[PDB]
Amino acid sequence: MEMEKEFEQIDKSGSWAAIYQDIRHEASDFPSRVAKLPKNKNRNRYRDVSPFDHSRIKLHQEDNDYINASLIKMEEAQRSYILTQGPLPNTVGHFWEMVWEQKSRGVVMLNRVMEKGSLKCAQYWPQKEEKEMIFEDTNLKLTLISEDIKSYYTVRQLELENLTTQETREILHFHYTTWPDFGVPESPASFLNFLFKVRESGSLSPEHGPVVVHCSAGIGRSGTFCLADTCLLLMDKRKDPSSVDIKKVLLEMRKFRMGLIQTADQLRFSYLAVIEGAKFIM
Ligand SMILES: c1cnc(Oc2ccc(-c3cc[nH]n3)cc2)nc1
Repeated sequence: MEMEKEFEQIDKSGSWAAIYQDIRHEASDFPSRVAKLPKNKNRNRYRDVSPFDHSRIKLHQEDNDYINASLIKMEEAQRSYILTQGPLPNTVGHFWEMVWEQKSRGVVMLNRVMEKGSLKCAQYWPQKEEKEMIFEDTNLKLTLISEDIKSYYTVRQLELENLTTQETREILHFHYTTWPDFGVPESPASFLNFLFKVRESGSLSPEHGPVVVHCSAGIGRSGTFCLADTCLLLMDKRKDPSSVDIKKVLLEMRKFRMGLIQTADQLRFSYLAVIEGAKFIM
């Protein structure tokens, strides 16, 4: 079926939970043996969110190459993404090592450091220009260059220096700061505006490594971001845009990382965002 009228049909019939459970039943199951090794327990935020072995990002290190991160490669759309968990106190150095090694330009953050009165990820970037951060385990330095605070999000320019080689690179940090503590946003308009800002920066483009996108677990809000981006790109590429099937795209993405889209409300919100974004395109 088309998207906008499939949508009304699920609203009127109140069957979003049944649609979402079908997805969960059909989703791929692949091994995640490296994630579950005992030496990697303190590298995982949640015991039930792990990268598949076949798509995990490897750190370029001979001691321990593990990080909870997955490469989502979308072949028809010609977009790739790295989805990862919010860094832990003992993995902040690994996080920036990955950014360096994978040649990423942009980092997309979809959570606040504290939500619901608990810590959802580490404070892994500097807050003041004059107070830079040094990660000694991976030999990197990170400096805040500038910061632009808007009503729904904040953009930061960062400098990442590899202290072994004295090379430097400019990283863009795109921080969506207004996703509610419970549920999903009432309108997709600010989330779509945010996506377009990321696009406009070049951070999604083939001349760079894959964007790094995270929330707390790196599957819910993160899955919403890449699912919408990919669907909109396909609607621009194809002769028949009504042939884009959001459930089929989601299942393709779940071949690369488990659990993408965590609730039926996130599924419905993803539909809404794609429907509204297609118009604005023309
Ligand atoms: C340079 C300096 N310090 C570090 O390590 C840590 C950084 C932040 C936290 C933290 C505290 C509450 N939320 N996040 C923990 C450890 N890494 C590089």
